[PDB]
Amino acid sequence: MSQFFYIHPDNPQQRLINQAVEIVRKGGVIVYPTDSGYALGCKIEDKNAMERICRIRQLPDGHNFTLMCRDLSELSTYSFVDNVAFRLMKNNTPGNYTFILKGTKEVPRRLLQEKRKTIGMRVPSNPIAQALLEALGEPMLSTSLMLPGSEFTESDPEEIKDRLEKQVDLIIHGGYLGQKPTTVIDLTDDTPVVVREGVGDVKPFL
Repeated sequence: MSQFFYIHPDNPQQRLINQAVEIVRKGGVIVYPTDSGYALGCKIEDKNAMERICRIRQLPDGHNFTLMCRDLSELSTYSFVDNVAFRLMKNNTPGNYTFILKGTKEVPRRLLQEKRKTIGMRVPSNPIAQALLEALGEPMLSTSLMLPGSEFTESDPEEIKDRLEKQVDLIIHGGYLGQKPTTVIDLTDDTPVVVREGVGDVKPFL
């Protein structure tokens, strides 16, 4: 059965953050809070964990994975960022957005979209997610946690426990969040395209 941690969302207990990260380092799959709903996460190096997340997320065709990054610098290490993308993201981070970009060699081939070689880059703004990333030291392979065919993300940690405690290794209770997912912007070909309208304002990208 999945472990269940109650972590203060404003001032996360380092002890629990560290334990969560150790679970991730050992190849575990966790559910953690972000500024835009709950998300699934695991280390980028574990293929088995990736597969488990794919099934839980029911990742559709051509749908990108997400790399949860500490900041723009880390994002720029794992994806190819040109002038257009840099200027747009520097003024629209952190939180509320997932940016589709081409992944660099830092990213395992299996995590890149088969045809476009892309992956979603996302910098969370909430304390718990930031603490997890700081402790991990690198991006976390992730996906938003949402029900099949739903346009909404799961936001109730107790509901999440009831639904996935038999399928994940850790669930971090970080409060009751919003159910609106991130706004997804594809920044490739220097032509911003709105893939999904979520929390983030689409206007800066047109």
